[PDB]
Amino acid sequence: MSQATSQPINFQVQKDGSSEKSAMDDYMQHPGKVIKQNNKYYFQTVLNNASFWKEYKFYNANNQELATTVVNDNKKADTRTINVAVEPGYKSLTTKVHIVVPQINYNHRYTTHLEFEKAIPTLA
Ligand code: HEM
Repeated sequence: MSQATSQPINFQVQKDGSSEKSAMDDYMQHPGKVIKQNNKYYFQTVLNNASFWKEYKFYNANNQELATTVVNDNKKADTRTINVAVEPGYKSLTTKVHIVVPQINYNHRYTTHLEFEKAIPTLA
């Protein structure tokens, strides 16, 4: 027996070292989703142009690692739905991404910070 609850949560990805919107925000669907499944919380988000996202790690503001799983690597849509393990009360994630766009020889590693519109809630 398991139980799951979800609700939308919006967010903005911002540039390393500022609050300016990052280019990364344009490559993710909005809003995302908070899921609670058997008293574990996840932030679920969808990566657009998924083939460009070669690596993506998430951390909390204290540098703890946040396990990231892939729900659906949708090759037909070129999207990727991922779950990031979070805790209620988190307000922002640090992300470290490796983006590769082979046809323009673009191969970059970035740090950004993903700011939730409001802290991750407790769900019933
Ligand atoms: C998954 C796709 C992509 C992601 C996640 C992404 C993310 C980023 C990030 C995080 C930065 C650092 C500045 C910022 O935070 O906004 C950046 C820089 C940049 N990227 Fe990308 N990008 C993507 C695709 C592309 C593509 C397809 C191009 C085409 C050229 C591109 C061109 C650039 C340019 C021009 C900059 C800034 C260079 C400068 O500051 O002078 N990016 N990108």
